[PDB]
Amino acid sequence: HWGYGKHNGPEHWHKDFPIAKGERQSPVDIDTHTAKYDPSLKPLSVSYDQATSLRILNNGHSFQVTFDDSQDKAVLKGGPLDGTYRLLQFHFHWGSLDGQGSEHTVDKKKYAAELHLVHWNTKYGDVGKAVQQPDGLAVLGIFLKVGSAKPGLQKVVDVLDSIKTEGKSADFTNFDPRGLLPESLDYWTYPGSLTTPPLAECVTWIVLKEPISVSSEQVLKFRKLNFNGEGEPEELMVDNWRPAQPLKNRQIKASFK
Ligand SMILES: COc1cc2c3c(ccc2cc1OS(N)(=O)=O)[C@@H]1CC[C@H](OS(N)(=O)=O)[C@@]1(C)C=C3
Ligand SMILES: [Zn+2]
Repeated sequence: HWGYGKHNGPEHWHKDFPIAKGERQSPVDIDTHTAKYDPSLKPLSVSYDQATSLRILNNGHSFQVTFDDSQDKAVLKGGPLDGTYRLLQFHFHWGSLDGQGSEHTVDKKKYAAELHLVHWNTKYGDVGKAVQQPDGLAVLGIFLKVGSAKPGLQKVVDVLDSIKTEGKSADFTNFDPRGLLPESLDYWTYPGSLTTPPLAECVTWIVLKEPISVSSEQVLKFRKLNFNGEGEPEELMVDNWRPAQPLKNRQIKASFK
């Protein structure tokens, strides 16, 4: 089964998922001098005041917080998007050292981690249908740098002991994802893919320019999770990021100058 190890990592994924070598794979390096400012792009509209978090889960490749997506409660609109996209989950990618961990890079700069807020287009009725469409998902990507602590992340950090190994989950209610956003919503956007199998080419990526800062003690606790299930040889969950893929026929747009 796929993973991030030497014998099952990203360089192997194309054997089971041949779309790994496709034309709109993610992540990419964002070349800030080649991205084009597009005045047609609109501000993002993030409406998370009514979000209902449900559960937090170690899925063996990351940890994720899931939300109730049965109604328009936490939605993303505007920017490059047509229509309304509902928040389903968020999860992170991070490194073994502070100089790596993000999936997207900016002028080849890697950040310590990257937060993905995954949303699906309500036109398609359920997330399984949306993954089959070129405009089915919108993922908001936020970089993490190491510095001052982020108070709104601490509730996540404190529960990670209870989901240390693959398949563990816990109730995780009343978590407000607004505490994870930077002050600015300036963004880059391009058409891309999921960065894990099945690598489907269904994602409008919206990558925020401004990182959030987290403390070294906060990111340390990510690195103590396990890829393995309980009672198996311990392997720390680190470096669960896919390296940058070829941009090919694509243009990255910026909402700012
Ligand atoms: C990082 O992993 C991501 C996985 C995503 C998935 C899905 C949607 C978004 C995902 C986003 C993921 O994050 S990431 N790194 O590209 O932003 C699936 C849609 C239907 C599918 O279910 S099925 N029956 O094929 O087992 C889902 C729920 C499975 C994975
Ligand atoms: Zn992700």
